[PDB]
Amino acid sequence: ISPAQIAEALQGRGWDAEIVTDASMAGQLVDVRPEGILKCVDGRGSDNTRMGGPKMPGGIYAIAHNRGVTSIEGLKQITKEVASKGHLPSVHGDHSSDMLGCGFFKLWVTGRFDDMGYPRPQFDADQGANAVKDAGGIIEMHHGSHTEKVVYINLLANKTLEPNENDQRFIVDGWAADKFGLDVPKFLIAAAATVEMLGGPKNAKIVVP
Ligand SMILES: [Zn+2]
Repeated sequence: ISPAQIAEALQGRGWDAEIVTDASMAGQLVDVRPEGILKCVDGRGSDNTRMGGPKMPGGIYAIAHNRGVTSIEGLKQITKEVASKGHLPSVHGDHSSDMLGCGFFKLWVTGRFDDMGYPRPQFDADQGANAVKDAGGIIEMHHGSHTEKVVYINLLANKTLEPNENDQRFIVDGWAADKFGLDVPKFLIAAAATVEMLGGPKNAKIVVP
């Protein structure tokens, strides 16, 4: 899927979409390091000590959700997969709703993706986090409130954008979906629906190489 195709797809959902250069984001883009956690698109600050990891809705849940994997066993299998693929697997909560502090997982466990054909997780948020941690994953915990002003869809292979709690944004590493053999158009539609359903800004900036 091309940058123009992504923008066209988002606009079809009523979004504003702009394609931007990687140079315009110089000073913000960082190379991905395998020690970093593959974590959520959430724009808030947190207790993460493993920067440089890719961003996907709900952390590793984006992979389970895209593949329709709903069992705890399937979840542990994806955790190990991610860990064997050069990234530390993670899922998260926050200090306002504990494990329901991840907007993506909450939407998923409450069935907001029902109409898009997704099956529901066969576990609750605490059970999911225990399984990921048991499979060797990292449980992140965010702090503060959501103030994301824009969504960045980064297409630069092996690069990512980091959270800025004082000038928040949602970050989606579109190229990381490819890496995991996901249905990318499907993965991006789900990321857009997540922002939409969380009442976030339907304004995307697509970063291209
Ligand atoms: Zn989240």
